[PDB]
Amino acid sequence: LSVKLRVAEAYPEDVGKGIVRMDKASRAKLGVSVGDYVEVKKVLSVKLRVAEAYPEDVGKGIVRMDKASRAKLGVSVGDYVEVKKV
Repeated sequence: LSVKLRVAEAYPEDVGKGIVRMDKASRAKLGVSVGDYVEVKKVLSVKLRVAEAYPEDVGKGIVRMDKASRAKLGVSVGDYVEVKKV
């Protein structure tokens, strides 16, 4: 019901959309559809909408999120976060 994925930066076109990009294997483990909310956690939590991974990122075990989201969580690029369906 929860997966751990490595934080990566958002593509500029995605900045400010409140989204997390993750690949189909990750969505399948969570049972989430594109557009559903997930909770992303280190110590604190943020809720972000699921979006599809870019082809180059598929299989890397990453979640792309923008700096506002990373700042709320106190996570750096490369840190793991827990992702869970809301």
